[PDB]
Amino acid sequence: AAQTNAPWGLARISSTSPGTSTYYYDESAGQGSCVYVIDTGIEASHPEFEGRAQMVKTYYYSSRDGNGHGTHCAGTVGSRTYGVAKKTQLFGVKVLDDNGSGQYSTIIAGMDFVASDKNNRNCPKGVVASLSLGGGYSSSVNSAAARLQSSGVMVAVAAGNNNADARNYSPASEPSVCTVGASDRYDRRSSFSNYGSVLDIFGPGTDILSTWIGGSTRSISGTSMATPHVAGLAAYLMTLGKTTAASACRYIADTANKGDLSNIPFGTVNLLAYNNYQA
Repeated sequence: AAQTNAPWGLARISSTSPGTSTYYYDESAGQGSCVYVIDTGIEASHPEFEGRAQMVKTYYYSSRDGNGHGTHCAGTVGSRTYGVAKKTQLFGVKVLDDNGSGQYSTIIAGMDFVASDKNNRNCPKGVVASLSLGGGYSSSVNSAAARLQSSGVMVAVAAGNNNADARNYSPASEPSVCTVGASDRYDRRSSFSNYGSVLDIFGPGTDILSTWIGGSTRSISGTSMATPHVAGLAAYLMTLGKTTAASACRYIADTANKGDLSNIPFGTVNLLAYNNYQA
């Protein structure tokens, strides 16, 4: 399949070169996989989700995404126009309030919720969780992310937007989950992206167009935007049978475009998520 005039990040993940405009992908498109978006919620009624999104848990008064961030990330995972895995099922877990903030105890609870809830869902191709959030180092947050991964969920987390070493941020610094940095459309490390030995992979994160609340769309930047590219890519590859939740991060690293990014400090992987699609 081919999507012409796609958002640059979708085109980038199906190309060995920057600057293309078509997103090439297998038509299976993540069908049969499930991605939990642990964030501010998802506006599931957005036409771009085509009935494939639903809220499953909220830690606040409402399940509504009153912010937009979670809807944007979910759109990059799996919306029709803006998504990597255009046929995946999306499940929203609202751990962040409508200002985009949340307490670590609540974020931890949301991770434990997914580890258990997935046992109640039909997700024959496997389960992914996208965590576009983080704060300072916390062993408890890292442990919760490790538990979620251990339970059989492919966990992708944002590296953080501090232009600093991700070792000092959580869940970014948890070694057993997939820690995602951000790149721009010219194959530079995004100026805000964290880096360091704990990064596994980079994905498109600067100027990413996706869904927003009120049935709208907008372009925003962050490692929060790179993370759902990788989560969607994992779901897509799991549906194809190329990998499993336990091995998806290493498979994505194995098959990434290598050495194409600039402004990568020595000791940080130079690996950009790539679907290796061949027509």
